[PDB]
Amino acid sequence: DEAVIDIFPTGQTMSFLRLLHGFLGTCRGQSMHQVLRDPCVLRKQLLYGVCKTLFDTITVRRVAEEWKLHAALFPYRALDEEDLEQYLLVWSASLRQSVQTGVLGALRDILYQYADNDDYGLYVDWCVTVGLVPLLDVKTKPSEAAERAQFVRAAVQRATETHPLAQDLLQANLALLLQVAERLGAVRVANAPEVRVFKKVRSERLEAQLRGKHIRLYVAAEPLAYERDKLLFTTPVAHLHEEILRYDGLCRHQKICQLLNTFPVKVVTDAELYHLPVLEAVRKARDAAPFRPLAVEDNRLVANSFFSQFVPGTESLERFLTQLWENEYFRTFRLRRLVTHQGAEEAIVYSNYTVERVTLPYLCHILALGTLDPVPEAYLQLSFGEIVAAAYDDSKFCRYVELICSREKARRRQMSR
Amino acid sequence: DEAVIDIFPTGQTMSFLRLLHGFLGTCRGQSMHQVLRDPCVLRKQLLYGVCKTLFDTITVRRVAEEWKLHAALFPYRALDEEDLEQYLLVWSASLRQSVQTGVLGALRDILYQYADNDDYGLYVDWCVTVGLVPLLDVKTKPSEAAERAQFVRAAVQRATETHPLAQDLLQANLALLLQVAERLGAVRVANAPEVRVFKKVRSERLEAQLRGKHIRLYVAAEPLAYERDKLLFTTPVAHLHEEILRYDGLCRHQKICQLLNTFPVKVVTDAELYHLPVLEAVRKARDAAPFRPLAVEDNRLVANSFFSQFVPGTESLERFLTQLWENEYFRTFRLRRLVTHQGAEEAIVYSNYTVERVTLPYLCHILALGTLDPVPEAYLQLSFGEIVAAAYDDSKFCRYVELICSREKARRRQMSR
Amino acid sequence: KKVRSERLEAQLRGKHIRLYVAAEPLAYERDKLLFTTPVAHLHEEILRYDGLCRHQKICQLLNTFPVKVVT
Repeated sequence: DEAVIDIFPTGQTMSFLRLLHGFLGTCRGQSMHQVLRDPCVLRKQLLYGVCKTLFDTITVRRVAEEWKLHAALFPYRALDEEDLEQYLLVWSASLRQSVQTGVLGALRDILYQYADNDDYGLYVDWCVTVGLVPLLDVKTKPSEAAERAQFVRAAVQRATETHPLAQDLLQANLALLLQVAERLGAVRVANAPEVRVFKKVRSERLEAQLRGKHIRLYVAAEPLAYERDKLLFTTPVAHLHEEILRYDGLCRHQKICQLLNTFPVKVVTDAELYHLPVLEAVRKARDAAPFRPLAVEDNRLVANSFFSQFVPGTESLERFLTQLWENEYFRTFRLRRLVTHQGAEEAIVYSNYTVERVTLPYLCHILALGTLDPVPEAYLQLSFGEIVAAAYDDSKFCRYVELICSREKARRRQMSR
Repeated sequence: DEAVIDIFPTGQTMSFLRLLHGFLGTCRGQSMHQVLRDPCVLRKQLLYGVCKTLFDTITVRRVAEEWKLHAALFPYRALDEEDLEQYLLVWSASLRQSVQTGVLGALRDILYQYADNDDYGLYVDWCVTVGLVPLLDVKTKPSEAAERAQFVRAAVQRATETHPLAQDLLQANLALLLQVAERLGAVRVANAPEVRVFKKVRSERLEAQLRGKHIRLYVAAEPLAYERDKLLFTTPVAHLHEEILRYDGLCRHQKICQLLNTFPVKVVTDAELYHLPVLEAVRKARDAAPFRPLAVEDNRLVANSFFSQFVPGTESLERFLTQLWENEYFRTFRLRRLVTHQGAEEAIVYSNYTVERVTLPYLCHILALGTLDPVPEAYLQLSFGEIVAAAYDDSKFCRYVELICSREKARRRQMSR
Repeated sequence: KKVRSERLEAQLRGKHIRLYVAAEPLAYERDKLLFTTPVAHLHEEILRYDGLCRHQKICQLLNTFPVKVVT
């Protein structure tokens, strides 16, 4: 038996998941936590990384090789003035859109079948309120690897039917595809009851265990510890814990005092109410909250009374706490507010510092990070499908279609002149 | 036994890390401390330093040497009008992009594997609240140096695969890479309980010891000391300690006076409420906060009463303290406020004076400072990957690509004319 | 939610059926488990608003008469 200071199952910390999901208190600033826990930015950045590693491979050779088949496939190019200048652009658009829908359908299938893990939507909570995440590594029989390796072939058959030329990149990088698929379904966020995490005091090598079994864990922001043996956190949400405690105390206090003096006079010594007419309501309300006096006996020392009627003003410190929440979440991750002219809070989105602080640590512990790349920020706002049309636009893929365009127009301009 | 005046484990200073992380005091100002303890600016500045030291080395010779391989690799350049003017730019962009992704992936791997130390966050706390930092120098066996020297090769193999020419810079500067990697994991921020720092009175050579063992420490702003044996600090946070302590006293005072006059009348002589309807709630409210009189016996001297109902106005001095926090942190570190037109507090970021005050002292005591260079302020806002593209754009790397493309176009313009 | 094997299921009238999950809620020593859905973030506030609505109605319906006397 060893003495070890614990962090998880106490009121200060188990209350954190209650408040951050608003079990006991909330305000107008809680929605920015909701826009922080978007699970779709995970699949967006993930597909951006895998397609950036996909498209950049065979840009230099395969375009001139697959020019040959579509040369005979489109019988054209009689005159150099009007046919050549217009045919190359629509052929280039055709090839890029066909490989685009191919990779889009294959990636949408292999995501939507087994990337609905919704674990990031707890991972950002553990990153934001304790500065570390408990997480389990579920292991299975290697027959499930054969299940996924079978499934990816019928997945890429939808791209095979769409495009013959798109399948050549996928048959090259199927190892990377099955790698990110297996590492995708390998690790969870450990939402299981009676978990316990702690800090070992004699060697500062704090560890996570689940149900008596020691597990792996990640640390992003370790909290500071001193002679106060309950240690203090550097995490963002603990910077505003006591303020929402004050707001919740004021909320309950306001409620319990406004339900205290409902009756009009004091001396000392169910939507049914709307439906029925007022002549039964005056009978039922007068009998409903009964008049009750209040008295304690005291002989030859009589009462001298005073009286107070007030409710606490919730709106002032409500606005104060919402402004504090908004300022806090804006400073700790630099959330942008793109609006129109004279527009107020149209849309709030992840920005450049934000994805580096939260998303790339997720892919760091996922250990798929060795190939991928963080997404541009306006690229994050764009569609699930339109994103790849800009992703290879960033790549040298259509930039080499520019080079084969210049080569074909030069080879035919010398043919004319 | 010697008498030595201590600074660390007293109420004025143990209170400091509690108030700065908001265990007691809080307002809209604490978020600017959160934007000051952002640890990613450390990794951005250090990667900027190592890539600026990287890219300027072999600018003058290797570009003309590696022109030779991509001359035969791209069969082109038949006509001088359209082929030369367009091919050279995309070749230059391809080369800079490929070496960029190579150094980016290698640096991201060697960062994300062992630069999640998050020590900078506490380092800026000790710089801001006591003007000096305690820190330990952990030393291990040299087998860990061999582990890192093994790990960097498999790290730069990811750059070796994508680009052959990028490995030649890394094999030249691998000593610098292992140096900054070893000095990266060399020192910590001393987050261990029961440490003690003090000032020796007879010899003014103030020192830090950890658990009976004397250690090294850094001093940035030593506090002034006089015949008052408790000494006064010149640090920024002690300039406004008493005001947030006043705010905390007023907050607790407001809470305790608001929770005192809850009952409507006075004489002299947990969401349980919301769910349940009002008719049992009015039963539970009167029994919940019971009426209590107050009485002291006094014969032939009777009571003559008075009454006060007031709450303290928290919002006025709250706004005062937030403006205090805002202009205080603005003047001590010249933080910029870039916004849009009619824009209020979009983003706050380090400027040129701020990094010189807080970051380069960190790299000074790191002792990797002899080869690096501070980052421009607008460069700090940019992406984790986009930063290197402007980093060698500042360098003469692509500036010599301008010289070699002018040389190629001159050598072929003389070939034509 | 089946407690020993975390493989929560849907049954209809004694017959087990299929179901979909999009956002699974977090579960702990509190055997009533807490939800991460958008609407549960604002359950208590609209419940407070309804308590205030009913309370306003019942206090307005209480002091309708212009004069009140005691005895």
